[PDB]
Parts: sequence; C-alpha cells; structure tokens
Amino acid sequence: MVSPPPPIADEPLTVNTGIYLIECYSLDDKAETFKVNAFLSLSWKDRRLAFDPVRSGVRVKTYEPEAIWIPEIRFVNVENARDADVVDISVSPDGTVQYLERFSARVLSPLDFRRYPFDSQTLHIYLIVRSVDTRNIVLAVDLEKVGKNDDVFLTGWDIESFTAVVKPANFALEDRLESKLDYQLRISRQYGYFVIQTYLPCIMTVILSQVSFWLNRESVPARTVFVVTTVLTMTTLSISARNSLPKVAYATAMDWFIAVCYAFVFSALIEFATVNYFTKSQPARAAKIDRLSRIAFPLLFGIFNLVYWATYL
Amino acid sequence: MVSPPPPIADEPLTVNTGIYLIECYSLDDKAETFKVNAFLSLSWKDRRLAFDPVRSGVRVKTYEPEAIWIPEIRFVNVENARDADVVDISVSPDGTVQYLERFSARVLSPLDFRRYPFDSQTLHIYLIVRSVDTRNIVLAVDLEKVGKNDDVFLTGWDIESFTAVVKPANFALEDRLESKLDYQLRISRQYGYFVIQTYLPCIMTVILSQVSFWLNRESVPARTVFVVTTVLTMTTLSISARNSLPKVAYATAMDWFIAVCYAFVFSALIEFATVNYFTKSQPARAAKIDRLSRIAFPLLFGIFNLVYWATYL
Amino acid sequence: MVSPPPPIADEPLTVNTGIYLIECYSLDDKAETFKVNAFLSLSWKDRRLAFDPVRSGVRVKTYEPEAIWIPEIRFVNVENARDADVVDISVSPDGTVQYLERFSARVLSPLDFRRYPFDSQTLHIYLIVRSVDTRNIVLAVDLEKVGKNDDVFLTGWDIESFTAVVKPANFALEDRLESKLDYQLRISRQYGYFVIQTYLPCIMTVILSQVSFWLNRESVPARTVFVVTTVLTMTTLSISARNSLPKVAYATAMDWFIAVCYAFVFSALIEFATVNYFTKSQPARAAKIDRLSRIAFPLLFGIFNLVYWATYL
Amino acid sequence: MVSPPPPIADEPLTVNTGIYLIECYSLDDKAETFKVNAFLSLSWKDRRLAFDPVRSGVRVKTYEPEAIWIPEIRFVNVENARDADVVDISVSPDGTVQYLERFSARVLSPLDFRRYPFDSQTLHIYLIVRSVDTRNIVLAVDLEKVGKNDDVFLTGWDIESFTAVVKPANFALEDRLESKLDYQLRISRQYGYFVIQTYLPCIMTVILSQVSFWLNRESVPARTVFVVTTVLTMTTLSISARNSLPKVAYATAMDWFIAVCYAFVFSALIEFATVNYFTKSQPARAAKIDRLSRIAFPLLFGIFNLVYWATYL
Amino acid sequence: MVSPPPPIADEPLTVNTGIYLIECYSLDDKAETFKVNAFLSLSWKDRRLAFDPVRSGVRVKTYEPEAIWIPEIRFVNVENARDADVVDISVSPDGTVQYLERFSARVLSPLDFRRYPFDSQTLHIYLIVRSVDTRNIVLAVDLEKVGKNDDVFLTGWDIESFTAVVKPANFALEDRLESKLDYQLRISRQYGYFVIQTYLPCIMTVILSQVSFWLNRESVPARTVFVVTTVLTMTTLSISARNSLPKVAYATAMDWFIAVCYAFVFSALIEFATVNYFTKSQPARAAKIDRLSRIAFPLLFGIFNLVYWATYL
Ligand SMILES: CC(C)CCC[C@@H](C)[C@H]1CC[C@H]2[C@@H]3CC=C4C[C@@H](OC(=O)CCC(=O)O)CC[C@]4(C)[C@H]3CC[C@]12C
Ligand SMILES: CC(C)CCC[C@@H](C)[C@H]1CC[C@H]2[C@@H]3CC=C4C[C@@H](OC(=O)CCC(=O)O)CC[C@]4(C)[C@H]3CC[C@]12C
Ligand SMILES: CC(C)CCC[C@@H](C)[C@H]1CC[C@H]2[C@@H]3CC=C4C[C@@H](OC(=O)CCC(=O)O)CC[C@]4(C)[C@H]3CC[C@]12C
Ligand SMILES: CC(C)CCC[C@@H](C)[C@H]1CC[C@H]2[C@@H]3CC=C4C[C@@H](OC(=O)CCC(=O)O)CC[C@]4(C)[C@H]3CC[C@]12C
Ligand SMILES: CC(C)CCC[C@@H](C)[C@H]1CC[C@H]2[C@@H]3CC=C4C[C@@H](OC(=O)CCC(=O)O)CC[C@]4(C)[C@H]3CC[C@]12C
Ligand SMILES: CCCCCCCCCCCC
Ligand SMILES: CCCCCCCCCCCC
Ligand SMILES: CCCCCCCCCCCC
Ligand SMILES: CCCCCCCCCCCC
Ligand SMILES: CCCCCCCCCCCC
Ligand SMILES: CCCCCCCCCCCC
Ligand SMILES: CCCCCCCCCCCC
Ligand SMILES: CCCCCCCCCCCC
Ligand SMILES: [Cl-]
Ligand SMILES: [Cl-]
Ligand SMILES: [Cl-]
Ligand SMILES: [Cl-]
Ligand SMILES: [Cl-]
Ligand SMILES: [Cl-]
Ligand SMILES: [Cl-]
Repeated sequence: MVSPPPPIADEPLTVNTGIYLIECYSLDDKAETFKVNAFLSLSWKDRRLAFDPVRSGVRVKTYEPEAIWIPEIRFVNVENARDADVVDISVSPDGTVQYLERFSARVLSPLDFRRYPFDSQTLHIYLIVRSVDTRNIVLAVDLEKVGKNDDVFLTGWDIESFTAVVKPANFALEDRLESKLDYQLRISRQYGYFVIQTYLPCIMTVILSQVSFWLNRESVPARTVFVVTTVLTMTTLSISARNSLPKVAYATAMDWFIAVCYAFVFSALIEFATVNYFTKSQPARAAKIDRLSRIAFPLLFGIFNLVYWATYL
Repeated sequence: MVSPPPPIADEPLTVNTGIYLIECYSLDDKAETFKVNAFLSLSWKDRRLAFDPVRSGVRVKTYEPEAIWIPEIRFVNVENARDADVVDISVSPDGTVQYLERFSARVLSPLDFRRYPFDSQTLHIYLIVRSVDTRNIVLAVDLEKVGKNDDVFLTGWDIESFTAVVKPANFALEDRLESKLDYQLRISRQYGYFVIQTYLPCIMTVILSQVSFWLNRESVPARTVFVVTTVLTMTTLSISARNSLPKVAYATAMDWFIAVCYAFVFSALIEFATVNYFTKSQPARAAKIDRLSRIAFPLLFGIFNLVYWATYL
Repeated sequence: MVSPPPPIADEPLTVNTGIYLIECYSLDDKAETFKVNAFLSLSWKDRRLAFDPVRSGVRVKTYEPEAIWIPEIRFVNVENARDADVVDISVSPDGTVQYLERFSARVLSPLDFRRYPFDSQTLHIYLIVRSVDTRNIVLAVDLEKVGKNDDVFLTGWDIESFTAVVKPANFALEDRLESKLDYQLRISRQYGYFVIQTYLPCIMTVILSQVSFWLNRESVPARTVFVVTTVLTMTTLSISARNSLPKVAYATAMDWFIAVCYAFVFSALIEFATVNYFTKSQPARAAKIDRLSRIAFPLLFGIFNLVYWATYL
Repeated sequence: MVSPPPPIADEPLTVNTGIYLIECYSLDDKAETFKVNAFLSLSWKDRRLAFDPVRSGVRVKTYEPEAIWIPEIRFVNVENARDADVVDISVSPDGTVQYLERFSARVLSPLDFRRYPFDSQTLHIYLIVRSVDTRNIVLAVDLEKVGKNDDVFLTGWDIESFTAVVKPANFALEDRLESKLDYQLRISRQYGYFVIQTYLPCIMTVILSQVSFWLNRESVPARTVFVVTTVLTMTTLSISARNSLPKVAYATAMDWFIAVCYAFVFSALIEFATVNYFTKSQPARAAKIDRLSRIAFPLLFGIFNLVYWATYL
Repeated sequence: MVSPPPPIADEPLTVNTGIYLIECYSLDDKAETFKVNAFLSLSWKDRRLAFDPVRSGVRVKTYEPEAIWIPEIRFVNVENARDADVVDISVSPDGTVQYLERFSARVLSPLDFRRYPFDSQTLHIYLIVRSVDTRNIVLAVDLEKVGKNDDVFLTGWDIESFTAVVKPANFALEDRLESKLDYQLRISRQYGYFVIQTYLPCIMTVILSQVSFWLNRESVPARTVFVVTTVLTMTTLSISARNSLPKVAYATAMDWFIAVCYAFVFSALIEFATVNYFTKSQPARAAKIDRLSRIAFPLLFGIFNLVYWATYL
C-alpha cells in the first residue's frame, strides 16, 4: 500500500513509539555492544482504515502486517536488522493503528572508559524513520509505552533508568527527511569484582616489594628475588588488566592505580640497588636509606590509597 | 482465523501448557545461559471445531496450524525467539485442541554463586501469553505433560527436578493482560572437579609455604624462594579461579578458601621476614619463632580445613 | 495428505531407515558434541500411490515432498533440528516410497573420559518417530542403506565402525507410542599427541627433580630451585591438562599419571627438606638419605611407568 | 521483467552508485576483516517506466522490487552476500529510477602491517556488476550520494576519509563484461594503546637489565637473576606482541623495536658473563667493563629511542 | 520440470562445470577448514528449450531457475550446503543452457602437517551430482570456466594453482550413479612468521643454556638458574608450538627441531650436574668438561642447524 495522505494536506504523520525492555544481556566491554530484547510499539492514524463499530460487529478489528501500510522503522546503532515477531495490530474506528512487535537486536554503543571501573554509561538505542515523497513522517514518544521489566539485569552493572528523549532529531539525508529518536539506558558499573581481580594483587605486590627493606642488606640474592619478582608481577598485572578493554587511546582510573603501584615497586628496586651500592663503603648511608624507606614507602602508599579510594568512590 | 469466543460470554480462555525436556546442554556459568530442547504442548477449547462423534466416523481429526486459531505463546527470559517444529494438532469432538511442538532455545537465567562451587540453582523458563481484545487468555499447567527424559544430562551438575508453578502471574502490560508461568529446573553443582582444579593446588601450596620453617635459618635465599613463589602462586590461583565466573560483586565459598590460604601463605612470608630480622641478634628468639610456627601453621590450617569442609559438604 | 491407512486395519506402518555418513567433523571433547553430514533414507508402503506400470508409461514416477505423505522423522540427541535437502522421492508400482535426503546436524553425545586419553567412545545418533492418531508408526533398519564414505575422518581418532541396532526401542511418551533407533559410530582416540603434550613434560619434570639428589648438599639454593620449580611445573601441567576436558566428576588415566608424577616430585621436595634438616648434625644420615634416594626414586618411577603403559596399552 | 533496451541500440546503461556509512565496527587485524552497515543507492534510466506527469496525478510513483527490472549489484571483497533491506524505489517522469537499500556486510580487506602500529590503511569495498546478454552495464559514482555519518567510529582508529574512485574498472570475466568500483575508507591506527601495552614493558625491561651493572660483581646470583629474567621477559613480550597480528611474512616497526630491545638485553647478559669470566683474574678489567657499560648501554638505548620515535612519528 | 530426455535413448547427460575463485579466506589449521567465495558455472543440453535462431529474432533468451530443469549439484566436503545467488541462465538456439551462480562455502579439507611449517597442501573441493531415475548424469570440466581472481590471497600462504582433475569418479551409491569431480587448490606455507615465533626463541634458549659453561663453577646457584630456566623454557615453547595444530598423531619438522633443542638444553643440565659432581674431587676433570663443552655444544648445534635448514629449505 501507500502512506496515509494528510488531512491538512500539509501535515506530517507522526508515529508514536515506545520500547519496553524485556531482556538485557551480553554487555561486552571490548566489543562495545549489548544485546536487547524488548517490545516495540508504534501508533499512527490511517483514516483509510476507519470503520463503523456497529456495521462492523467488531470494537477494534485486527490486521496482518501484509494487509495495511506500516511505517518502515529502523534501528540505527545496530549490527544487523533486528529480528521481530509482530504481536498485534489493532485499529480504532477513527483509523488509529496500535502496532506491537517483540524484537531482539545487537546494539552497538560506545563506552567511556576514562573513569573505569568506576564508570557510568548511557547505552543508546536510536530509532529512525525515513520520509516518503508523498508525506513526511516524524517520530514521537508515548511515555505510557516506555519502561522495562523489573527482572531486567546486566550481570555486572546497576541499571539506573531507561528513558527517551522526547524531541527527535529531524534532518536531511540523501534528499529525504529522516527522523531519529534517542532511547537511553543509564547504567553504572559494579567495581567490586575488579577489587579482587586486580586491585588486591596490585596492593599485595607493592607490600611484598616493601618487605625487602627488612631483610639483611648482606643477603643480596634474597632482596633481588623480592624486588625483581614484584616488578615482573606488576608488569604482568598491567598487561592482563588492559586486556579487558577495547584499544582505547586514553588512560583509565585503573591505569593510574596500576601505574602508581609500578612506580612504588620500581622505586623499591632502585632503593635496593642504591643500598647495595653503598653497603661496603658507607654502611651508615645504606642503613639510613633502609631505615627511612621502611617508613616512607608504606606511608606514601597509604596516603595514595586514601586519596585514590576517596576520589573514585 | 480468530480466537475462540467465550461461551460464558465473560470466561477467560485457559491454555494448558506442558514442557518435556529431551536434551539439556551448554550451561554457561559466565554467560548465565543454558540451551534446552523439549516438547511444548498446549491444549485449549475452541467450540467452533467441535463435531458430532457419531455422524463423523472419526474420533479426533487433525488440522494444520494454518487451518485453525492457535495461541501465540512466547518465552520471556530467552535470547532469540525459539526454533519450533509443529509436531501434531488433534481436535476433539467437543472442540478440545491438543497442540504439540518440539523447540530448542537459548535460555538466560541468573545464577547465585555465593555458595559456589557448592551451589544449587533454579533455572527458570517463563512462558507468557498476551490477551487479545476479544478475550482474555490465561496460562495453566497440565502436570501430565511436564517432565524430562531420563537420559538428560548436564555434565557438571546433578539434575534434581523439573516442575512448574501452577498459579501463573497475571498482570497488566501496555494495557493488556499477560499470563506468565514459571517452569523450574533445580540443579546442584558437582564440586569434585574444582577440588582437584583449585582446592588441591591451594592446599599443597600452603603446605609448600610451610616447608620453609624447617630449612636452616642461615640459608636466606632458599627460604626466600619458598616464601615468594608460594605468594605469587596463591595470587595466580586466585585470578585463574575467578576467571570462571561472571563479574559478580560478591565472594564465593571458593573465594573464602582461597583468601584464607592467601592469609596463611602471606603469614609465612611475614614469619620468614621476622625470623630473618632476629637471626643475628637474638638467635634464640628467631629459633623459637620457627619452633612455634612449625606446629601452629599446619595445625591452624588443619582446623580451618576441618571447619570449611564440614560446613560446605 | 494423510498417513497411509493400514491394509490389515490394525497393522503398524514401518519406515525403513538408513544413514550414510558423508562428512564427520568437530568432535569437541569439552562440548561433548560432534557434527555429522549424511544421507538419510526412508522407505515405506503407501498403497494409495500404487499405479499401473503399463497404462502409466513410467517405471517409477517421482513426487515432490509436498505431493505425498512423508513421516515426521526427528533426531533425538541433537542441538537444533537438522538441516536437510530432499534429494529424491521414488514411488514403486506397488506403492513403495523410497525417500532420500542429505542432512547436516550437530549431534550431542556424552563421552566416557575414565580411560582418557586411551579411551574408546560410542557416538550416538538416535532417530525417532511419533505415532499419529490414525496409525502407529515403527522404525526399522535397511542394512543395504547404512554405511560411510571411506574418506570420513575424525582428525584425532580412529573410526572403527558405523552400525545400527536393528530392533528399535518403542515406548509411550505423552500418551503416544514413539519408536527410537540407535545408530552407533564407534571411535577410539589416538593418544600419541598427548604423549608429547603432557606425558613427556611430566616425565622430564620428574627426572629433573631427581637430578637434585646429585647436587652438593651444601649448595642449598640450587637444590631449592630444582625442587620448587619442578613442583610448580607439575601443578601447572595438571591444571593445563584438566582444562581440555569437561567438568567431569571422576579421574582420567591421565589424572592418575599426573598425580603419581606429582607424588614423586613432592617426595623429592620432602627428601631435600630432610637432607637439609640433617646436614649440619648427622651428615652421615643426610648423605645416606641422598645415596638411597638416587637409586629408589628413578627405580620406583621406572617400575611405575612399566605398570602404567603396560596397563593402558 | 527485463533490462531496459538501449536508445542508441549500442549504448551501455550506467548505474549511478553511492554508499553512505551508518555504522563501522569490528575491524579485526588478525582476520583482516571489518563490518559495515550503510546505504547503497542506485540510479539509472528505464524509459519503459516513463510516464506523463500530468495524466498521472503523481509526481514520482513508487514500485516494489518485484515490479521492475533492478540491476544485480554484488560486492566483491565480501565473505557472504550482504544483507539488504530495500528502503525506497522512486521513478521519475523521464524514467530515472532512484533506488535505496540499507545493507550490512562483512568486508574482507588486506592490511599492510609493515609500519604497524604506526600504520595507515585503505579499506576497500568493491562494487561490481556483470553485463547481461541483452545489454552492457557500467557503474558510475554519484558524488551527491557518497559520504558517512559523523558518529562513525572504529574504536581504535582515526577515520580520514570515505571516497570513491569515479572511473570504474571494466574487464572480461567468463566471456562477459564486468564493471567494478572501488570505495575507499582511509584510516590510521591510534598507536597510543600499544605504547603502554608493549613499548613500556620493553623499555622498562631493558632498563632493568641495565640495573645489573650497578650490583657488586661478587654477587653473581643476583646479577644472574636480573640478566636471565629480563631476557626471558623480552622473549615473552615478543611472542605476545606477534600474537595480535596475522601470520604475515614481513616485519613490523614493533618487531624492530622489540628486536633492538632484545639486542640490548642479551648484550647485558653477554656483558655479565664476560665480567664474571674476568672477576678473579684481572679484576681491574672486569671493573672497567662495568664502568663503561653503565654509560654506554643507557646512552645507546636513549639514542636508539630518539631515532626510532623521531622516525615513526 | 523434468530432466532432459536422451536423444540416443541411452546417453548420459553431461554437465560442464567450472569454478572461478573470487575470495579465499579463513584457512584454519586447527579446524582443517577454509572458506571460499566463487562462481559456479554449469552447462548442459536440453533440446526442449531449443528454438529457431532466425524465426526467433533473439540470439539467446534467458530463463528463471523455476522455469527450467536445473541439475542438483552438491559439494561433498563442505560443512553446510553452500549459499548461492543465481546470477544468470542463458539458453542457446540449440538448447545449450549456461547457468552461473555465485556461492560461498565452508570447505573441510585435511592437511598434512608432517613437513610443517615447510608444508604444501592440496585443498579439495569435490563437486558431485546424483543420477535421477529417468537419466544418468555425469560431470565434466570446462577449463575456460576455471580460474581464480589475481587478488586472491591466503594470508600466510603462497597460492600455486587452482586446477581440476578432468576425469571424474563415477560410482554407485545407494543404488544410483553418482559423479564426482576433484577441484584442487595447491598452496605452500610461508614459514618466516614461525622463524620469529618459535625458531628464534628456541635457538636463543639453546645459546643461553650454553652461556652457563663460561660461568665460574663455584657459583652453583647461578648455573642452576641458567640450566633450569632454559629447560622449562624449552618445555613451554614446545607446548605453545603444538597448540597451533590439530591433534595430529605424527611429528612435524618443527617438532624435530624443538626436540633436538630440548636434547641440547637437557644435556647442558646433565653437564652442569656432572661438573658440579666432580668440582670438589678432581677439579681438573670438571674444568676439562667445561673446556670441551664450550666448544662441542655450540659446534654440534651449528652443524645441526646446517643440516636442518639445508634440508627443509
Ligand atoms: C635520573 C636518575 C637520577 C634516576 C633514574 C631512575 C629513573 C629512570 C626511574 C625512577 C622512577 C621510574 C619511573 C617509575 C614508574 C613508571 C611508571 C611506568 O608506567 C606504567 O607502567 C604504566 C602502567 C599502566 O599504564 O597501566 C612507566 C615508567 C615509569 C615512569 C618509570 C620511568 C623510569 C623512572 C623515572
Ligand atoms: C607489621 C607486620 C607484623 C604485620 C603486617 C602484615 C599485615 C599487613 C598482613 C597480615 C595478614 C594479611 C592479610 C592476609 C590475607 C588477605 C586476604 C587477601 O585476599 C585475597 O587474596 C582474595 C582472594 C580471593 O578472593 O579469591 C588480601 C590481602 C589480605 C587482606 C592480607 C592483608 C595484609 C595482612 C593484614
Ligand atoms: C613424611 C612427612 C614427614 C611429610 C609429608 C607430609 C604428607 C602429608 C605429604 C607427603 C606426600 C604428599 C602427597 C604427594 C602427592 C599428592 C598427589 C596430589 O594429587 C594431585 O596432584 C592431583 C593431580 C591431578 O589429579 O591431575 C594430592 C596430594 C598428595 C596425595 C600429597 C598429600 C600430602 C602428602 C601425603
Ligand atoms: C660474540 C659472542 C662472544 C657473543 C655474541 C653472540 C651472538 C651470536 C649474539 C650477539 C647479539 C645477538 C643478537 C641480539 C638480537 C637479536 C634480535 C632477536 O630478535 C628478536 O628476538 C626480536 C623479536 C621480534 O622480532 O619480534 C633475534 C636474536 C638476535 C639476532 C641475537 C642473535 C645472537 C647474537 C648475534
Ligand atoms: C648420566 C647420563 C647417563 C644421563 C642420564 C639421564 C638420561 C635419562 C637423560 C639424558 C639425556 C636425556 C634425553 C635428552 C632429550 C630428550 C628429548 C625429549 O624429546 C622431546 O622433548 C620432544 C619435544 C617435541 O616433540 O616437540 C625426550 C626425552 C629425551 C630423550 C631425554 C631422555 C632422558 C635422557 C636420556
Ligand atoms: C612513589 C615514589 C616513592 C618515592 C620515595 C622516596 C624515598 C626517599 C628515600 C631517600 C633515603 C635517603
Ligand atoms: C571499597 C573497597 C576498597 C578496598 C581498598 C581499601 C584501601 C586499602 C589500602 C591498603 C594500603 C596499604
Ligand atoms: C586466617 C588468619 C590466619 C593467620 C595465621 C596466624 C598464625 C599466627 C601464629 C603465631 C606463631 C608465632
Ligand atoms: C570430597 C571432599 C574433599 C575434601 C578434601 C579435604 C582435604 C583436607 C586436607 C587438609 C590438609 C592439611
Ligand atoms: C613415591 C614414593 C617415593 C618413596 C621413596 C622412598 C625412599 C626412602 C629414602 C629414605 C632413606 C632413609
Ligand atoms: C645493540 C647492541 C648493543 C651494543 C653495546 C656495546 C657496548 C660496548 C661495551 C664495551 C665493552 C668494553
Ligand atoms: C641430537 C642430540 C644432541 C646431544 C648433544 C650431546 C653433546 C655431547 C657433548 C659431550 C662433550 C664431552
Ligand atoms: C631463512 C632464515 C633461517 C634462519 C636460520 C638461522 C640459523 C642460526 C643458527 C645459529 C647457530 C649457532
Ligand atoms: Cl532494525
Ligand atoms: Cl648464595
Ligand atoms: Cl519464544
Ligand atoms: Cl531433527
Ligand atoms: Cl553482495
Ligand atoms: Cl552445496
Ligand atoms: Cl636464586
């Protein structure tokens, strides 16, 4: 068929849209994608479908999608076209069509890892419709039809809210008007997992590097094992940790924590080398170095942790 | 076709549901998903299809899905719509339709890892139907049609039971009634694998750390190698072990066992450092520290293992 | 159409089945699945399709699948419904339908890892048919139509035979009679790969641990390096090896070999600790301990290897 | 239908093409593939579809793809045929068809890793059409119809431009004329990630190897630990780094940096072995070797880094 | 439709086949599969479709696949049925059909790793056609229609040739004649990648093991670190390397190189143990052992590399 002609002859047809989240899963940090399963509801007026509720013995009447004109509604930030099962189509005597489908889709939405793993994100789902030559078509948001099931979970996140920006973006694209709505799922990451995956190994590796200051300065190999293994451990943890993220250009909050831990451990190595350098000549100097280090290192590290955890929580 | 009109004019149409598990596989702890292949049986009354059992020499008669109205039944907590092959449709003389399909689906159901790897789970499969404008449709459970084949296996688990909650959850959603049933597969994990994957490496690594107390106090590098490699091994096992799980915030029972093992090993490091601190001056104190440690450590560790394994078995 | 009515009025229709393996691949030990690509041949009698071979100038005549009744044949132990292309349908003058399709499927079959990697398996392909309300349907095996192409290979396995159990298993399921056939692909694993993936690292790691008995007792750190690295290597090989298998409860033959190797290595550690414990006081005892160990350890290890490889080969 | 006959009887029909990038994701360096989601626009002349704009009260008129002849346009460097949803088909009074589809595809395009990770690439998308027996078909580029949305991102790259080579490549293939267009997405890699993934571990590992020159020459085990672990670390980092790339024959810029770092580290090992060789006999020589090394190594390494980072930036 | 009747009443219908490779990708050594995107061209004679070239003013005329009989051509060694888009079907006045499709497929073809990574392979694509009851059908090869695009690449390989074995294998299968063609893609591996992935780490690890002979015999821990870490490095490199291949029974050329390197490294270990054994008593003997070893080991290793690289290049 063709689109409903305008009664005002010059009026845009608006399609009232709503999304109801049923299932939300597979939030992939590295791919910056997530999978969503929801209701899509569309509503518009096609007076061609009007009918007498009495002559037609039905209060509503229901159609197959093949029977009537339906707006071509597409998702933008999706990998493939969604998979949809039309659920219901109900017309009113005045021509008001209420369309309901259930869809699943792989949404592509970029993440801001700067504050990671203390990050919040806005996942976006962009709806769009392209105007035909006979009529311009415009999207709108029916707030009654937006929401999400209570049993919606992302197994590592707190889900804040699912809302829609009511005023759409209308613009020209290849000589036709396109109309775009922005559905926004706000989430904030649950960082605790990482505390025992990365932060604790880091803190313990720093402490372990500091244990070397209490070993006798003459047992040089022992202190060597301490200093060297803690340096290699920091390097391994650093690489491992950045392996969870996409190849982002910037540095994360975890990056800063790991880099400072690497600073403390490598400084313990430099301290061991200096102390070893002054042990025969000027043993008083070496002894003073260890005496001060045993207090300074764990103090600067404690203060650092205070500023860090105070800041990012 | 169209939905069966009510005889009582105000009676909800109930559809009797049953699921019979044929194959159960791919229980993914990290994805919190599993795959199921089963019979779905639905049964309802459409008097329009009734017929005289004597005038018609046939006892049942069978239709194709296109011939008669069939209720649209959806799964809720699933990733894509199921793949189903209709098996049979048999109408009764009184108008009772018995529908049978075989379907496969990827179900998404969250797991409770707090007690892991000594955990039990309830996998859920939610059936749902949305009411039409002409009639409300309500789900119910035919126990004769619920079960699972005996040769059904989840390799890492014991399958306890497959049952259904008979009273459905009926509620309003986007201005129509939905009726939702909760099918429940109860399972409990087989922990033995993990005993030799993680628990043994941990217990042996704690013992290894304790061997250092019997080495000569003067051979500082040897004891250093013992202490340091056991600390790094504990960390490695911690990270490795948590890699099996989704990014849950909390701690598993395995987490507690590993954390206490880390406590014993790091305590062995602190002991080595203390003994080394007193080896030249006050060799009696250092010697006594080794003497007590050699009894306390394996004893406290044995007691801990006793309380832990007594608790979680 | 409808199912072929019985000539004896009470006789079950048997469907003669055959499978011809064309391609066999992706035998996944962890997933307990494999992929199969084969011919499925069915043959039954439908008198309605008989015809005069002389009046009709054709010796066979061929139908389209939509033209005639075809039995619904399903695989049981499969993940999704198979993918099939109907190849040919030939009716005989008497009504004998010979149906031929080519299908691919992902078969789900449990593996018995107890004797692994010296294990044999039976991969199963269960065919099944459900009786309709008009007639009971029963499966049988046409031996002429069972076999496999010679260039069928499972890269890690020797394929012994592909045969079928002629008598089917008939049983009641949800108030109808079902008929189930068991096609059996027998395979036996080629263990050589594992000899150089796991068995050699283990044997050499044990030997390496035994070299420590020949090092000077006064050079404590050297012997520490030997003993400790060999223990951690054994643990690493153990975890690595068990990562190839599903989360089975039991122990494999490889588990036993690795565990005994771990016994030898940890025993060498305990020996080094005893010798070190007796080195200052009672150097004769320490020396005697090493003297005996250098003969006992590699001797008991050789004997063990003799029993092990004699048993599992 | 059939293809439009030529007005000149011997004139090729040109199809004006355009691509508008909507989504660009999953650029896999190892697979040398990327995924694209875009508009494909085609435009050509079919006089059979011309019409009087006055007798027909419509200014454009729109057809279904089944109604009119549409040119078969294929992508060359793609894995499967694209997935396309026809969006709009608009005929003009003169017979000018404006066709618009939205497609997703997995494009296969080779990468030049010689300058990696400081590399720029040209991803190619080849359009092609095969001439029919009735008429030759030739592709062209409608610049109005080429572009890309501003929010297009490759989460690891800077996107320079998306342009088309206007002149197509015409050639004979299996006795017919083919016409091929080259759409080119120019991108350049964001190397910063790799600086902290590989370049820093390498630089620090070289520095660590240099610390050994400041340890007392008599503490041979300590220096052994430094030298040996830094060499093995270089090897591990090399293997890890080359694991991100396809099995390319040549060497990348990163290969060179890692190889020079390996030169410096192995040179420190060779230095330690030489120093240890001369420590008893000719200790002045050994002392001088350390004296010069402490100045030369970090100087040659700093100079090298200066030349390298100056060159590849 | 039906198959073309024979003019000779007893003549087999031949189908002239050709494949033109467009895209060749994803050669998976472990899966022994590769993906191909190509033209499939078929050509046969159906007199029923003939026409007068003069009365009919048309030189060819074109049909839709539904209009005429088309032979069912299947690939044998493929995982799923191919995905094909029919491109063109052109009949000649005499009745010669020229059919052209573009298909993609996942081909399964076994590899011979004995000479790896210096291996050449023949990837096979088997075409096959099954005879119908009315006529025997036989495959043949049209060389004009066989080839590959010049920009066809398998990263990590040299593509030698794509040819066909002209004489097909005709044989009986389940009581009908099948006709099978062997298309052969010859390739040879580019080993250079492996040179820097495995061969260099091995060679340098052997050299590193030899450095121990130049360290002072009294620094037992130092030599212990050398010998032990190099032995474990060899084991790790071995396991890593074999992880790239399927679970083949035999040994590759790379296996032999790695095994000889392990021999040299373990022999250096045995030498260190022997030298350490004779260091107190008979220092002349130990000294002589190091003196000879420092020349023999690197010499025998140089000769070995000479024979090996001379052989496999
Ligand atoms: C100039 C003389 C007198 C002193 C020579 C010693 C310096 C060369 C050392 C001392 C502290 C070292 C720094 C300690 C910490 C780091 C953090 C490290 O960053 C990371 O590891 C990033 C990890 C991540 O991003 O997750 C980079 C090297 C750097 C700057 C080191 C550079 C070399 C430094 C300056
Ligand atoms: C000055 C000397 C005398 C005492 C200083 C030593 C303390 C700082 C040590 C003693 C016990 C240690 C604790 C022992 C065990 C743990 C558990 C450990 O947790 C895990 O490894 C988690 C593993 C998992 O969850 O899988 C984190 C470090 C911690 C808190 C250690 C923190 C540092 C502690 C308090
Ligand atoms: C003689 C006294 C003074 C000191 C020894 C204390 C014992 C408690 C030690 C000595 C030998 C140890 C055993 C050495 C070998 C192993 C094999 C180990 O099994 C595995 O590693 C499983 C590997 C796999 O299954 O893949 C389990 C611990 C166990 C029994 C150890 C348990 C603790 C033992 C008995
Ligand atoms: C003269 C004697 C007394 C001692 C020196 C023996 C040589 C044989 C050493 C000195 C420098 C070494 C080279 C140092 C650096 C390299 C680059 C190295 O390349 C890499 O491993 C980088 C990894 C990558 O390419 O990604 C390969 C070994 C090699 C050629 C080494 C080969 C062995 C060499 C030539
Ligand atoms: C005091 C003297 C007589 C030595 C006594 C110890 C022997 C038992 C050692 C010395 C040399 C060793 C051999 C040195 C090298 C190897 C190669 C090794 O092969 C591999 O690692 C294969 C790796 C791969 O296939 O990739 C198998 C063990 C073996 C034969 C060793 C077996 C044990 C041997 C004979
Ligand atoms: C994270 C940086 C640590 C810096 C610690 C400086 C300690 C100075 C000790 C000097 C002793 C003479
Ligand atoms: C909310 C959990 C934070 C855990 C980290 C607390 C900071 C510990 C610092 C230890 C420094 C020695
Ligand atoms: C869970 C915490 C375990 C810590 C063990 C402490 C042992 C102290 C022994 C004191 C002997 C001197
Ligand atoms: C199936 C139960 C396995 C539990 C194993 C407990 C072993 C405790 C060892 C403690 C050694 C100190
Ligand atoms: C795996 C069991 C090894 C047992 C070796 C016994 C050696 C006894 C040596 C003690 C002599 C006093
Ligand atoms: C990349 C190669 C490093 C070469 C450094 C040589 C240093 C000179 C040592 C002088 C010894 C007396
Ligand atoms: C192919 C196996 C190589 C083994 C190398 C042994 C070299 C022996 C040298 C002994 C010198 C006394
Ligand atoms: C084609 C490149 C082959 C590389 C062979 C390197 C051989 C080095 C042997 C060194 C022996 C000491
Ligand atoms: Cl969509
Ligand atoms: Cl020492
Ligand atoms: Cl569903
Ligand atoms: Cl099936
Ligand atoms: Cl395409
Ligand atoms: Cl095929
Ligand atoms: Cl050491």
